[PDB]
Amino acid sequence: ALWQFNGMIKCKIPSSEPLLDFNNYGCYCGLGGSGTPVDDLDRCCQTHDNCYKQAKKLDSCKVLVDNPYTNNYSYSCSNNEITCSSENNACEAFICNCNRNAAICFSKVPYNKEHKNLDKKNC
Amino acid sequence: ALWQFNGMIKCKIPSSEPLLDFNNYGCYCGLGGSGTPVDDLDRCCQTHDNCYKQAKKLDSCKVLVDNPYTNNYSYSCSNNEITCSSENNACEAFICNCNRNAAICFSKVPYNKEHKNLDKKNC
Ligand SMILES: [Ca+2]
Ligand SMILES: [Ca+2]
Repeated sequence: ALWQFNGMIKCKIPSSEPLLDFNNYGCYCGLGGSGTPVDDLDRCCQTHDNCYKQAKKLDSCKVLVDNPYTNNYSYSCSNNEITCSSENNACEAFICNCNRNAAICFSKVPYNKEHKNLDKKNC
Repeated sequence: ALWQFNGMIKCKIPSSEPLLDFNNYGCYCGLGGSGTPVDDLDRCCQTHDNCYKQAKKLDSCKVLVDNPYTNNYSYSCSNNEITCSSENNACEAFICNCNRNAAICFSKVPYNKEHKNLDKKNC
């Protein structure tokens, strides 16, 4: 799920190294997240975290071992659009949708360098 | 490359178990292939074998370990159409194209049970 989400984000933002640009941004983008999102990018991360939390409730996802970001699915990037594959079973397809949505949200919101590596001393 | 081609064929032929229906069909469909194709399905297999042979000449493919059918790429099946992903590097994208083409060829040609497990005693 993580490398596929990395690839999805580059599908939408071809200039980005997502694992570098969006990890540890604000309160939500990265491992965990808590507190009020600092901006709309952070709010895209918040929704993605909630999406993932939702996925873990599927008995389709519970049939698996992973850190949520290792539920590997199939998607294509074609002309900068993401298509989640009908080959994904239920869990993967749900995560595929979570990841497509966040990649698109990230491409539509402002990126604020101030919130990069934001001091967690109050999220 | 093999499980992705399996998935591609089911994308086009949703009633099929491709690893069962198309393996060891005619002279070409399966490991190797030699002789004159027995029918157009077999000719789709012949073209796919030649495609794979072509791929091995890419220095992009030579940078890898696999049996040709383990050059794993990314594609989506959506509404029974295959899209090879812009995330594939050169070798994978070439194999993705080989596999998409054969899956489509298979869906357009007659399937002849006579040629299933055809006696190789003259291909
Ligand atoms: Ca998070
Ligand atoms: Ca063959």
